[PDB]
Amino acid sequence: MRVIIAGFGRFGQITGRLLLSSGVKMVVLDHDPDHIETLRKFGMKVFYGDATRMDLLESAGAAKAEVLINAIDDPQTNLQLTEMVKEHFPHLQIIARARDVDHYIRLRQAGVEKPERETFEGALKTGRLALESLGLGPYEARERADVFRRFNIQMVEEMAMVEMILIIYAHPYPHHSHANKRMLEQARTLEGVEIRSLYQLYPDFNIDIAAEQEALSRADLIVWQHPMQWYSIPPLLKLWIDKVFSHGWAYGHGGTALHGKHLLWAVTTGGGESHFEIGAHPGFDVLSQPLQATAIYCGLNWLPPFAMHCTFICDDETLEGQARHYKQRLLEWQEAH
Amino acid sequence: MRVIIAGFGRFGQITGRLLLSSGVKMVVLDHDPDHIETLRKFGMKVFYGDATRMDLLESAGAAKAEVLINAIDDPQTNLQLTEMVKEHFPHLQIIARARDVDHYIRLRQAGVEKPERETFEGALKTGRLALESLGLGPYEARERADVFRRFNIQMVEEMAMVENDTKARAAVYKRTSAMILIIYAHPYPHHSHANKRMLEQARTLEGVEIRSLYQLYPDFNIDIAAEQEALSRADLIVWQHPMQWYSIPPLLKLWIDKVFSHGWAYGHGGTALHGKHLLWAVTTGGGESHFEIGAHPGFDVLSQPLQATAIYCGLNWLPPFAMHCTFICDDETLEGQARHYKQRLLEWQEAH
Ligand SMILES: Cc1cc2nc3c(=O)[nH]c(=O)nc-3n(C[C@H](O)[C@H](O)[C@H](O)COP(=O)(O)O)c2cc1C
Ligand SMILES: Cc1cc2nc3c(=O)[nH]c(=O)nc-3n(C[C@H](O)[C@H](O)[C@H](O)COP(=O)(O)O)c2cc1C
Ligand SMILES: [Mg+2]
Ligand SMILES: [Zn+2]
Ligand SMILES: [Zn+2]
Repeated sequence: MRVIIAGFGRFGQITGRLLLSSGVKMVVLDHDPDHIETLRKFGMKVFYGDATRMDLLESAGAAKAEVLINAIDDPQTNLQLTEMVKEHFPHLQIIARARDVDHYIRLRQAGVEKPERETFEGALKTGRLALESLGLGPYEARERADVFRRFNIQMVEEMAMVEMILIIYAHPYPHHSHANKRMLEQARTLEGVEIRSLYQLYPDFNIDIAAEQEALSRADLIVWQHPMQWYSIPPLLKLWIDKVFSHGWAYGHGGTALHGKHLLWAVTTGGGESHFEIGAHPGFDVLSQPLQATAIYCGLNWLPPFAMHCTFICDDETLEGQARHYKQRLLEWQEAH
Repeated sequence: MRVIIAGFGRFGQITGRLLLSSGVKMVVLDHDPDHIETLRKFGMKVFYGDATRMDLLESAGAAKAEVLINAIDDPQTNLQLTEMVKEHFPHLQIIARARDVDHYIRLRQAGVEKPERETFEGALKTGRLALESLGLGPYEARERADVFRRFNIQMVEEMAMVENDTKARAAVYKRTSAMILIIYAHPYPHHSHANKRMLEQARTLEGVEIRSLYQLYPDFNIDIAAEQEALSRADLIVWQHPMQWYSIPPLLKLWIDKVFSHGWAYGHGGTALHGKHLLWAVTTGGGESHFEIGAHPGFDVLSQPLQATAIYCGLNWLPPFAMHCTFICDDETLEGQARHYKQRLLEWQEAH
C-alpha cells in the first residue's frame, strides 16, 4: 500500500521494522541474494531486484504509494534512484540515506528535504559514551551532542546552498487534540498571530534557545497554551522555560528582554472548577502560581488566565463557545495594545 | 592526554569533533593519508599507520589513556584491536563502533559494554521521518522509536548469549517475539552540592534505593514498566530535586505523566500506590523571602500541584522537606540540613 523501501540491509531493515511495528504496509526491494536469505530466516519477505529499474518500482506499486525510502548505500545508485523517482513518480515522497556530506549535498540539490548521513547519529552517540566514561553526566553529554548537531547541520546546509501575538503551544499530541486544536483554529483567523508548537519543533527535547528568543523578541503578547497535566504543565513547556528564560536575557544583569511584554496562560482542563478543591490550597487560580511567579520574576505582565474547563463531559458546542471566547480575549488584548 | 581514537573517517571525525568542543585532549591512529591534513587542521596528534600495531598503540599512550574509541570500520580489524586492548591495557575503557548486529554481538561477547551499531540511530531517524510524512506527529513518532529501540536492544542482548549462527539467533528472535525509593531528578547530578550531600546522607540508611532519572533517561525515554516495578517494592516514595522556576525538573514531570498511568495509579483499578507514602524533598536557592512573589506568595503554596497529584493517586502526602538558602549557604547549614533529611527518613521507617 503506502511505502516502498529500496535497500534492505542494515539501514533499510531498521527503518522497515520500525514501520512494521506501527502496522504500516510496505514493499521491499533488495539486490543482494545473501541479505534476502538471512531475512527469510527471520521471517522478513524481501523482493529481489535493482530498485533503479522503473518497471520493478512500478510493479511494487510506486504509482499508488505515498513514501519511498531510499536506503541504497552506493551514492551514485542512490542518486540515480532519486532522480528517476522524481521524474516518473512525482507524487512520491522521497526519504533518503546519505553516505557522507558530499552525498547529502547532492541529495539536497536534488530536492530531498532531510538526508540522513548514515553514520552521523551513531558517531554522535559514541561521543556521548566517551564523554560519560570520562565523567560527564549522561544528560550533559546529550545536551552537548544536541548543540554540536545543530551547529553541524547549519554548516552542512550552508555548504549545500553554496554548492503581535506569539502562542507557545505545548500539547504533546497536537493531532489528537479536540479542545486546543479548536482554540488554535480560532486564533489563526486573526493577524498577526504566530504559533510555535513545541512538540512538533522539538520531539527529541532539544530546544533551540536562540530561535525561541528571536521569536519572543518580536512578540508583544506571549501565550502559554497547553492542556493541563497533573495540575500543571507538559514536560516540554517546563523545559522551554528552564532553557529559554536564560541569564542574563530573561533575568539578572541585564537581562531585560521580556520587560513590558504581556503573558497569558491559556489552559484546558479535563475536570471542572470543582475538581480542584483538593489539598492544602484548593482552587484553580492557585495552580497559576509557579507560572505567574516565573513571568513576574522575568519582568512580564501577567494577564488573567483563559481557562476552558470541563472538556471531559460536555456539549460539543461549548468546545466552540469557549474556543471563540479565546479569540475574543486575544482580539480584546490587541484592540487595547 | 586522555583519549585515543582509532580510525578517523566519517565516524571518527564526528566523534572526535564532538570531543574537541568539550576540550577533550586526544590522540588519533589512522592509516589513510587523506586524513593527515584534517588532523593537522585541528592541531591533533596523529600516529600514521595500522592501529592494530602494538608499537603505535604504545606510542599513542595506550598505557596512560582513560578511553579508547575504536572507530575502525572493518569488523575483523575492529575486533582484533579490541582483543589487543582487552589483553594488554585492562585499565583502558573501550568504546566501540559496530558495523551491524553480528559485529555488535561479538564485541559484547568480548566484554565491550555498549557497542554502537553505526547506522542504527540514523535508520531510526529515517523511520521517524517516514512515519511523520504518513501523518504521525513528530513526538508520537519519536516515542514509537523509543519503544522499538528498547525491545530491539533486549532482543539483541538475548541473541548474544547463544551460539554464533543465524539459526540459533533466528530461533531466539522467534521465541522472544512470541523501604524507601528516592526518585532523584537533578539534571546535573555531578554539579550538585546540596542534593549530592542529601544523597550522601540518605545512603547510610537501609533499605534505600535511589533512581537518578537524568542518569537513567538522558533522552527522556522513560521505561514505565521498570519504574512501576521499583515503586511496587517501595513503602516511602521521595521526589527529590532542586527547585526550578517555582516548580520541578522537566524529566520529573515526564515521569509523573508517564509512570502514573491509567489504571495502575488512578482509575479502575487502579490502586497500585494506595497506602504508600510520598515525601517532597526539595532544595531552593532563595530563602523564604524569595517566595514573596505573585498573587499566592509563600513557599508552601508551591507544593499544591504535587500534593493534589499524590492525593488523586491515593498516596499519603507527608510534610515537605525543604532546604532553603543554597544561594548563600554556610556549609554548616548545608551539612545541618542534609543530616535533618536523613533524620526525617529514619523517623519515617522507625514509624513503619
Ligand atoms: C497525562 C494527563 C494528565 C492530566 N491531568 C489533568 C489534571 O491534572 N486536571 C485536569 O483537569 N485534566 C487533566 N488531564 C486532562 C486534560 O487536561 C484534557 O484532556 C485536555 O485539556 C483536553 O484538551 P485537548 O482536547 O486539546 O486534548 C490530563 C490528561 C493527561 C493526558
Ligand atoms: C533553571 C533553574 C531554575 C531555578 N529556579 C529557582 C527558583 O524558582 N527558586 C529558587 O529558590 N531557586 C531556583 N533555582 C536554584 C536551585 O534551586 C538551587 O541552585 C539548587 O536547589 C541547588 O541545589 P544543588 O546544589 O543540588 O544544585 C533555579 C536554578 C536553575 C538551574
Ligand atoms: Mg539498507
Ligand atoms: Zn500528534
Ligand atoms: Zn552532571
